Amino acid sequence: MQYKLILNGKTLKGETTTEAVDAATAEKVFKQYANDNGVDGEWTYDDATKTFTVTE
Repeated sequence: MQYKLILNGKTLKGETTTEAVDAATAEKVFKQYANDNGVDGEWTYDDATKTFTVTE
């Protein structure tokens, strides 16, 4: 139920950790992380790893 947020890019790197009931809940807030951190990259979603990460 725990998901991790990783931020990469050229000069933009960051790591995050959050806990929720499900990814559906984390997904909405997670997207805010990128938006909150004007991050523009590629997003991936794994059901087995229920983890969200953004790579530019």
